[PDB]
Amino acid sequence: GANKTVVVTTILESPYVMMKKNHEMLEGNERYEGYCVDLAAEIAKHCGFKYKLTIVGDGKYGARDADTKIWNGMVGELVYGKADIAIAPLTITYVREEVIDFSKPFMSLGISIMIKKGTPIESAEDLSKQTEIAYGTLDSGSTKEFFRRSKIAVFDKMWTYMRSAEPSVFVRTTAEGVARVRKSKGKYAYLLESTMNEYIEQRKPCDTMKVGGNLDSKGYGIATPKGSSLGNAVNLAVLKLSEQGLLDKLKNKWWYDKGECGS
Amino acid sequence: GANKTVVVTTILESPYVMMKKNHEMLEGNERYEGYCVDLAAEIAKHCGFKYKLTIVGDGKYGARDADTKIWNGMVGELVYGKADIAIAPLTITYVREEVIDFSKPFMSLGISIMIKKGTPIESAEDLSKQTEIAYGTLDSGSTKEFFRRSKIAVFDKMWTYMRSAEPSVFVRTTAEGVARVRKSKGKYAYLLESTMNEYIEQRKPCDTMKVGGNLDSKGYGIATPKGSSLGNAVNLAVLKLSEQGLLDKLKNKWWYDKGECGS
Ligand SMILES: O=S1(=O)NCN(C2CC2)c2ccc(O)cc21
Ligand SMILES: O=S1(=O)NCN(C2CC2)c2ccc(O)cc21
Ligand SMILES: N[C@@H](CCC(=O)O)C(=O)O
Ligand SMILES: N[C@@H](CCC(=O)O)C(=O)O
Ligand SMILES: [Cl-]
Ligand SMILES: [Cl-]
Ligand SMILES: [Cl-]
Repeated sequence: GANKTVVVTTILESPYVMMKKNHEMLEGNERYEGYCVDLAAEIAKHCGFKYKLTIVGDGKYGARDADTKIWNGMVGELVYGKADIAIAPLTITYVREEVIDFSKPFMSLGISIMIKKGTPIESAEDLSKQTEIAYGTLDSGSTKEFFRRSKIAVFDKMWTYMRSAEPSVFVRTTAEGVARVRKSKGKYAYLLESTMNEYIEQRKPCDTMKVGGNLDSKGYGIATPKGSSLGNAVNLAVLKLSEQGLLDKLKNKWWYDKGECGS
Repeated sequence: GANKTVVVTTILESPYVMMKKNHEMLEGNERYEGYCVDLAAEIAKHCGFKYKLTIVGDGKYGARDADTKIWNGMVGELVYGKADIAIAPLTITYVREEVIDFSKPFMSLGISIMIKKGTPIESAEDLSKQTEIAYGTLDSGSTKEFFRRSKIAVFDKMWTYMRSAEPSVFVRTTAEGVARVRKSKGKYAYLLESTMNEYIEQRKPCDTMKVGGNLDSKGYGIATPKGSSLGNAVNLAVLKLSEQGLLDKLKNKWWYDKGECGS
């Protein structure tokens, strides 16, 4: 048929997608800025489509309900035909790859530990061997599923603690996890992706830091409904931008060029 | 060969694929050992196929002849139907993605610099600003094509030197590049992938090292002919091995430090 505007689902997560100054008087794509906003423009240019950025209604990345088997979040938007493509920090996983298509990765990450500066923790092993410092993850995302599914001893032990901790150690947004670290005087550590960890490390008031190596190795991919014709072009577009060095420049732009914690 | 046997093309490259001690009295797949040999056994187990490891005839990774547009190396064996799958340190690239299918990556790497210890080079920009130290890459692989195609200023400069330098700064195998670094009294630096660089750095005679950050970011993927029915299962197998932590275990095994260098 005729060309249609591509519906892009994404999520309000700094610095991938953020509300612009003066958004209250702006409309459409102009309301937003950030890494994924820039990336969407580049992909659309190379692929020759027009698009509309739409923030996912429930504010979630995507998990499948154990009983109803219904997908929520951005994954759900794709699975149920509400969006044509997701351009977001959406982690490539086995269970997701089974139900949606992913491009080759446009950014790499690993699960990591965020602490308030001075917290006596240097590794996940350290966390699992004490009880004074609480720790948790984001809901409805790939980090929580990693711990839940892990057969690796240290991570299984961490999940056994987190799943039953009271009050809840899980948070609904990355921002909530960051606040909890910042406000708990070193008694909360947050498990999150190294990308978001490194970003927060560069923001005022510069009171957090990433410690230890990453617990795993994966990446974000641009996602489409299974078998979507958009897939092939978008995938080549990611590899081209990668080869051209544009993805490296975009990360530098949003993470470090305007970092708030010094040069 | 035998019916229902998957033909695997691979390449002799330590520690991915190596001839076992006393291989001359062994036969078939048992002649070989290494990271990729272990990976092939794991992939074949998950996907349920029997397979035959074959070393690529011309000992090359894969490039397209500018004149004849003919692909050589492992890429060629996939394109012209000599093999069903490549399980090897074969780099995901834009130009290759256009002609073959790649799994999601099973290992990450970047282009990196290998120098003789003591060499006064700390970066790619350093190499480009001087002319006493020669430098080159492997023929018929992705590192050479990267420099040839690059519009990034420093890399374009390096390519302008390398393509015309004489005697040829290019080498036929990784071992030959490493040997040249070791014998040139510091007057040759080798551009190779960080994985191989890191492997060599830990082996006797302990006289090489990796310097600077990586020049780019990419990975190896398991490759199949375009539209192969094997693609989907192999891809899911890679993500499953990744999430089980088996790719990390395999890396730790074949990059295991026995302390040939230092403590
Ligand atoms: O999630 S993935 O596509 N497969 C697993 N791996 C690691 C290398 C094995 C990575 C690594 C980096 C990346 O950007 C994406 C992936
Ligand atoms: O070659 S790729 O599939 N696309 C480009 N990128 C980098 C993150 C943008 C990576 C990174 C790591 C990896 O293992 C594979 C790839
Ligand atoms: N990027 C993750 C969300 C963040 C996290 O789980 O730590 C996902 O796609 O689910
Ligand atoms: N992994 C490379 C070969 C080594 C190199 O080019 O440095 C390829 O697939 O072409
Ligand atoms: Cl429309
Ligand atoms: Cl021998
Ligand atoms: Cl010329």
